[PDB]
Amino acid sequence: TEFARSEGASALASVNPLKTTVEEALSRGWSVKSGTGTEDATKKEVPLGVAADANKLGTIALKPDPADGTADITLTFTMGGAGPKNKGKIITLTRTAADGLWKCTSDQDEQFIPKGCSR
Repeated sequence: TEFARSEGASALASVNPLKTTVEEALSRGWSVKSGTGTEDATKKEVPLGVAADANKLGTIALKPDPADGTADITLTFTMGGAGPKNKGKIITLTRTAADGLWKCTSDQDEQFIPKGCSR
């Protein structure tokens, strides 16, 4: 009776908004850094603004950290808090630096991969 479908939707919903945060920083020539805090005008780094553990289904991570837009960026949701079907699975949002485009890939069982995401 585990909520495997809604778990995937909830995980994606915790990282999808961060794409906007990333694009806004890069549009100013600022970097993004993980975690919460204030914009650092010394290093020109914008925090993502979300705690790593905001969603108790798992953890949010940024690579590279910090990220300046000159290399591929990933936002991951690692589902360590999920039920048995999704525990240990990871949803990855990748921004390719060569084109500025985003894709969503997941290593979940294909039954549970959210809309817009591929293997």
